[PDB]
Amino acid sequence: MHLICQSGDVLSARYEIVDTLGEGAFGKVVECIDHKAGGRHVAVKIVKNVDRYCEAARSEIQVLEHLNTTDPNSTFRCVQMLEWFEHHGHICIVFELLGLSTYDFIKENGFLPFRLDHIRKMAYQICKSVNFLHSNKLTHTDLKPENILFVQSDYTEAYNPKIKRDERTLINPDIKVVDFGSATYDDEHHSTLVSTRHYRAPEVILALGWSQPCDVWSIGCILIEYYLGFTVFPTHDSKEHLAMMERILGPLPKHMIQKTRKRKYFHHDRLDWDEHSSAGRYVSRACKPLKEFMLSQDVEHERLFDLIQKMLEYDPAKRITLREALKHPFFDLLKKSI
Ligand SMILES: CCOc1ccc2c(-c3ccnc(Nc4cc(OC)cc(C(F)(F)F)c4)n3)cnn2n1
Repeated sequence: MHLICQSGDVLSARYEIVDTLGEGAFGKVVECIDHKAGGRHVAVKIVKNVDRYCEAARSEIQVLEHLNTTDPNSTFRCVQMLEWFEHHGHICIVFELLGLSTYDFIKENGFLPFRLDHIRKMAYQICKSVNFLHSNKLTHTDLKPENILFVQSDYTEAYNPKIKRDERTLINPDIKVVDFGSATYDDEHHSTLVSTRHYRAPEVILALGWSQPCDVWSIGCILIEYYLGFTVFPTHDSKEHLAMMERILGPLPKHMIQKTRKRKYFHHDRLDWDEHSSAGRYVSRACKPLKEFMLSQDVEHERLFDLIQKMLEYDPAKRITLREALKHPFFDLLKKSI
């Protein structure tokens, strides 16, 4: 796909490529000048010409047509799709241009976490956006910091002596949600596997059936990452991930081990887990109870951790909904009267 385009090329007789914004297994996103919209800069996702990504792209176009007509002012912060077309047999989707992902920001900030005031604002907007999907019988299923994009990524920089780090701070942390190629309607077939290892809910790993609550799980994991700069589940292995969940959040509920067909993770009613193995020693060093990750015992940190704990409830029915999350005390500060 280096083959099919480059800087200076004009796509669909109107979109002049001026930059490549990023690349992925999924394809790439380029920045274009739209010569038929007064020179508006747009993002064009150019989809890898592979069955999986083609199918996801057609699905994304259908979901965004739905969300974007349902919410034409983008009150709920889903990215606006402008149109789509084909280029050398690749699907190309045109979006309003957004800045870099929250992942890429953290990376470019030397994996320093966001300060709590920005986490509060971003968390509220993510919950509100993803709650709009949940209001429209949709589950995103692949939420991650890479899929949350800043509207504008201008920042200030200052030495912080506390951590002896130069630190970037966004001027405006407003976000939009992207990547609707895995989004699943309530009445559609639910894939066995959904989500990216570090954000997968326990009911997904244990194949107990998933729906909107698996997005809540993902968002709790995203907020921990925002807070720390790193995932608290640093693994790609499902069984190790369960072992990390057990160290950070406590024992899996007996009713989830009882029901699961994923007997390969278990020995009787316990995780089939050797604490003394390489992976066992890594899990014991790397993981600890959730509240031990708090950087401050200040009440605003307790409030965030209270919300994260509710989002990381194992039972997906008990798990806080995003409608309830938007009412959580952590967001009181956002509701202080002007
Ligand atoms: C796994 C994630 O997949 C993505 C990722 C980004 C998108 C977009 C999008 C829509 C509007 N504006 C942008 N801007 C953008 C800006 C960047 O730096 C300034 C970097 C990137 C990137 F290429 F790395 F993704 C994108 N991206 C639409 N769909 N997706 N699907």
